[PDB]
Amino acid sequence: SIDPEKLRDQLLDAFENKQNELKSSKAYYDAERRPDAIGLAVPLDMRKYLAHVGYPRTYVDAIAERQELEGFRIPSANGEEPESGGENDPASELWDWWQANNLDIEATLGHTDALIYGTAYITISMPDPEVDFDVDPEVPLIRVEPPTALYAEVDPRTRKVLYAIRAIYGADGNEIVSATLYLPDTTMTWLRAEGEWEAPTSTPHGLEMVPVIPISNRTRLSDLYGTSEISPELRSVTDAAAQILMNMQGTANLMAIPQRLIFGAKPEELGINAETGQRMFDAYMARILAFEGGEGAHAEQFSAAELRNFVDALDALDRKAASYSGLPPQYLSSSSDNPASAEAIKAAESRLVKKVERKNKIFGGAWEQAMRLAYKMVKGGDIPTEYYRMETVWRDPSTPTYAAKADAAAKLFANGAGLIPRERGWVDMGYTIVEREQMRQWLEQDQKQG
Amino acid sequence: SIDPEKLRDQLLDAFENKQNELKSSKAYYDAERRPDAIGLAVPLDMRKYLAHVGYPRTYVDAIAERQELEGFRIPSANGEEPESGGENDPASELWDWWQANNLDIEATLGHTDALIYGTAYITISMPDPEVDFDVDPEVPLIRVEPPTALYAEVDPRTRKVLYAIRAIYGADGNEIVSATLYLPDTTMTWLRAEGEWEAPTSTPHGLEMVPVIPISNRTRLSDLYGTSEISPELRSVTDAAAQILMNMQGTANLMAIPQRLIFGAKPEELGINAETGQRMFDAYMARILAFEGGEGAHAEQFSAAELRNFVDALDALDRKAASYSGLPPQYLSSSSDNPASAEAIKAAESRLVKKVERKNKIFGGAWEQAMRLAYKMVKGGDIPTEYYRMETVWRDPSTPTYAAKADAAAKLFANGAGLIPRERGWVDMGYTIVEREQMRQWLEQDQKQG
Repeated sequence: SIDPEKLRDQLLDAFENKQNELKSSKAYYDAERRPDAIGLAVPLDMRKYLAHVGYPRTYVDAIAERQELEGFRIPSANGEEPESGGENDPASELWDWWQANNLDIEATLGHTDALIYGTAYITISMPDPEVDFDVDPEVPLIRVEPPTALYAEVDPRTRKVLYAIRAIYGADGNEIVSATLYLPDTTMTWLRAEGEWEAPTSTPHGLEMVPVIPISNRTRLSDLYGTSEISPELRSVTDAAAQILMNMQGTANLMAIPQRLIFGAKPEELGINAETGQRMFDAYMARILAFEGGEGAHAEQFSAAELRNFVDALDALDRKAASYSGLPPQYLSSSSDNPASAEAIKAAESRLVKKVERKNKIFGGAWEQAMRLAYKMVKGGDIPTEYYRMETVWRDPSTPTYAAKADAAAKLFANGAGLIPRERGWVDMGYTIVEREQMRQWLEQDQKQG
Repeated sequence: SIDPEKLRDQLLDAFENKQNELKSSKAYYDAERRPDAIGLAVPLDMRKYLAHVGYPRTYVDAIAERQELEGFRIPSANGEEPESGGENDPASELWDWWQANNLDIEATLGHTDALIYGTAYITISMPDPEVDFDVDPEVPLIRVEPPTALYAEVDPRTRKVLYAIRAIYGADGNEIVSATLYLPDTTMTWLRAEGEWEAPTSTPHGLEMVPVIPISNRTRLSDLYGTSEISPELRSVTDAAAQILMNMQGTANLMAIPQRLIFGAKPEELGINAETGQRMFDAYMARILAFEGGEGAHAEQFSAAELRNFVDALDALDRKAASYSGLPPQYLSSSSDNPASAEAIKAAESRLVKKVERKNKIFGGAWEQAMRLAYKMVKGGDIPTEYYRMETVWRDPSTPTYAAKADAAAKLFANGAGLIPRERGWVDMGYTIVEREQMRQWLEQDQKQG
């Protein structure tokens, strides 16, 4: 119905309006100047010496470091045969496209934008040799694109995308040097700045749906568009701690030392120079100053401020930042304690592990959906019914304690007489789908040795 | 389209514009003087005694020295799919070029500058023996160059380099000795023979793409181009700690001792030499001074400054430097504990280890491109479709704890009756791609000898 020329112009307006929200979350992950971070006690000329607090970056890194996809799996046809070669396992096609795109860089990279901004988009397409030279022509060209360069409109009635715009600025400026529109029928692209456009380079595609899938950091039902992981709790302790670091630093300049005073001595009796208000005197160690009586003069001093009075509040905000984030206490350094044993580690990181397992559960939904669109685009025919029941398989988020699992798996398997089959011991040791498959071949070769 | 003789001068202007930014990040790693590091309480003449803080250098080195590439892995042709054929293969040719170029030396330098500045560049060509180089003429000349010497302009639409300029300076006089331009179908080079350029020498190439690959430190997708590893968190803590060290040192020179005063005594009564304002007295141990003074005459003193008032702020900033960097608390000397089990090491290193594993895939994604362009440079034909699916294999960045792995891999293998094939036990023990092949030969000799 609506003209693509008019859809482009309204979607670029909506995309530009979103950039007023995203600049807020960016300014916590990159420590840009926040008015609320400036410590109030330091005088106006010293306020150029900003302090910065790394809690938001530390929290988003400590999630995104743990997330890694290790395969897909799909229910087999009747007869239950789990894998095959020559005539391939259908899940190994999806992993071939994952490797051929380098999504093992781009997805784990784009998951940080999904945590920072609350959303990021997966774009599905076929390659064409007019644009690029270093992709396999048989493989669907899948990319991840951030909300600072793509926008999509979602129908709250049915949760699908209606249409989306991908809009890219040039030369570190604000010239919108290209824009692309996605529709259920088609996509169009323009190749110069706004008010100066080329003709729309355009193509059809075979889907009933827009080839843009949102990865979204949704935490509940409601929450339809996803929400930033850097929560108001973690923002408010980051801003609070930055003020304490500025006031402590300001105190270390003006006031972490006594101020010495003399009362009753006349400036001309001390020999103060009239033009400058100063008297120089030699100040090597053990000199004794001797003064005239000054009509009952005496010396006294203002106290130093004790900097511990700020540090014993900084250690309280390092208990809050740990408590809100659920990181291990040694990540914030909230105390001088470290896990002594494998069970002490699994205890200490239990919050961060269950946080990451829930992020793997949520972001896995976007990746299986993007793989269904990629199959439906490449293979052209309607989707085989088992692809509606596929699973993403992810690495165990916990720290890789090897020896504690090695003696456990050896006790369970007991040289083949034990409780579990061989390949169960391999997945309990945490070997990936591609490593387990490779070990079936080395094991078959070892069964020929003597 | 554009004249190369004019394109050179446009890119040399853009390169010297970039050099104005890079020196900001360099000043923190080289520990050069910064205005923000100068502690404000120190008197103007005494401010020459700069204190330099090593957190940025400690962080960037602790990341860069944990990385090491150990081979390239390419998926083998279907139906017989080993790690190697006992013969020349895709993994071995790319590793032979890696060794023949000494990239196992020079990539560790390139990864340091890629962390300091946020980028470096990998360049590819065939060697020209007319230059009298000491290199094997059969291998491609693959070599890395820093952003202080090579600059490349990049396409926002598909992220490829359009063109790049390399410029070489003779001395701190900032005169260019040579410039080199890389274009999609040729290189070109000029020498500044006497104040001005000689006529250029071109060299064409068979690639559709510029033979310069940016190895860049992209932490997030909304970084369209790579950013410095020395984050604003670490800059602001490095400068904060330098001000405390300056003020503490000036306090030790001026106030770590009390200042001694006498009031109500005439200078001429004490016998001050009026020409110099001073009086020597014998200051040997236990002698008692006696004064006539009775005009309310008394001794008194200003206190010392407590130097620990600053040290109590130094260790607070060291806990922030540890918290923002994610190094083991040992590296900032900040813990009272020190880990003493192989499990407690895996606990304390965990946030450094998974930060290095994040860099390994981000930099690995650039090294595979340099190897695909090098293959197309040497073999001339378009690349075999398996090379789009290659993986860089990196040595594990954790502290190695050999005995705790030998106790585990031996129990899993159980003299061949156990859970895993022999070569998996070698991969888990951490023997590299090259060491595993050498062991297959020793194992055959041991098996033949009996």
